[PDB]
Amino acid sequence: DNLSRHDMLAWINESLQLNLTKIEQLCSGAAYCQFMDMLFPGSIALKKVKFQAKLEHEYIQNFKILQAGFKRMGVDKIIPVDKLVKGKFQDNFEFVQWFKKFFDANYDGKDYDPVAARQGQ
Repeated sequence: DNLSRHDMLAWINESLQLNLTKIEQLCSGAAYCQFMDMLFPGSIALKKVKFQAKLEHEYIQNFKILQAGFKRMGVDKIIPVDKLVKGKFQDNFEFVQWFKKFFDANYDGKDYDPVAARQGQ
């Protein structure tokens, strides 16, 4: 029941008001951090997230932040960070399919402004 890459990008971009053009760009970890903030406000150290990360060390730090949020919230998932940060399609697509299912199961209707969330950092 995997979404197409096109439908997945549309969901990400609309939900978070982002401008991704490639599934591979999820390698930065920033979108995942914002989704976790959206699901569980306060679970993520948003002040430390690099929203427009350009280099691997920045991606890794974003994923460290995500991992801490998962741990705090009792989410059972080892994130394959070492693979994801390389920006290849297969690993990133596999993880996003899982993540969307996770998000869909945990969404509880609370208002979130994803643009405001990126302001004032």
